[PDB]
Amino acid sequence: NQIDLNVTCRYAGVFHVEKNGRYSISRTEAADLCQAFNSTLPTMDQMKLALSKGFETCRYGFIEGNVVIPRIHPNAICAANHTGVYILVTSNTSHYDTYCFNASAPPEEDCTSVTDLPNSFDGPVTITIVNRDGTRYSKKGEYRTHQEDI
Ligand SMILES: C[C@@H]1CC(C)(C)C[C@H]1NCc1cc[nH]n1
Repeated sequence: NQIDLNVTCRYAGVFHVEKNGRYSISRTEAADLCQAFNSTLPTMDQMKLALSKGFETCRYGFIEGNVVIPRIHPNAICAANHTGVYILVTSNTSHYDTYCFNASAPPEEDCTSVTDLPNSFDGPVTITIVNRDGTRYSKKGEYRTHQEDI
């Protein structure tokens, strides 16, 4: 009973979370996961500001209302060379990574590591936060409030 959550730097409070190294989060699970980080799904305006401060990924993830990839530098294998907040338009499938927004984070780039899931609930799952630099924090808990996601 283990969940790995790989997290990124924050840019204007926005960050990316990938679960178990695969696209595996539903929209309901995404909202619960951001709530466990005392965060919310970013609005499109919050994501655009994060992009302007240096945020980009090569992964689809939920924001409020859409599934997107923020891109600064054109890359053929990330959002097909697009720049800006690329919005996924057509897909058969429902599981992606997520973005989260924490209003208390620094205004610009914050590339310090994340050392807690502060709003996780009591539960039996070993949840490990994994940073890009490999540093980890593990705790026993739960964050899902919908049964279809368990
Ligand atoms: C609860 C917040 C969620 C976060 C934005 C991922 C970080 C955390 N704030 C503490 C902190 C600041 C740098 N590392 N940890």
